[PDB]
Amino acid sequence: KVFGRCELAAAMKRHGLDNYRGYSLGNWVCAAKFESNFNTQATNRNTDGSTDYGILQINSRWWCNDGRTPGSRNLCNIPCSALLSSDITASVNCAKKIVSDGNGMNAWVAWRNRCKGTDVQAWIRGCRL
Ligand SMILES: [Cl-]
Ligand SMILES: [Cl-]
Ligand code: NA
Repeated sequence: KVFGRCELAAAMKRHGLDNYRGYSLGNWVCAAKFESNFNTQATNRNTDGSTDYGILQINSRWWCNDGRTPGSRNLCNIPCSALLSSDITASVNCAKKIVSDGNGMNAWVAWRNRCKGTDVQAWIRGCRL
């Protein structure tokens, strides 16, 4: 599924990300925009052989099982495929674990490089929330 901007902001709010670990809703929408262009089916192979999955590009190196990332962990206790669903539950629940683990949203490279320090409220501007 390719979410619209305000559509995703509303879904993310319903799924409990607004101000989760102190990160306002616009931080999460901005992260999704630059990680996946709001496409739940986005996958990208990293040069180490791990793959990033879903709207927040969660990496099989640590967070999910795809059966083809030797030596990796599955800290969210899910198949990576769960992260590709139209239903954002598994991505959201895993992201909540990630953002809680010490480094905050810096875990998302696109967030650090393209969202951090910017006017992230523009991403939810005008949305019915
Ligand atoms: Cl694996
Ligand atoms: Cl933080
Ligand atoms: Na893994």
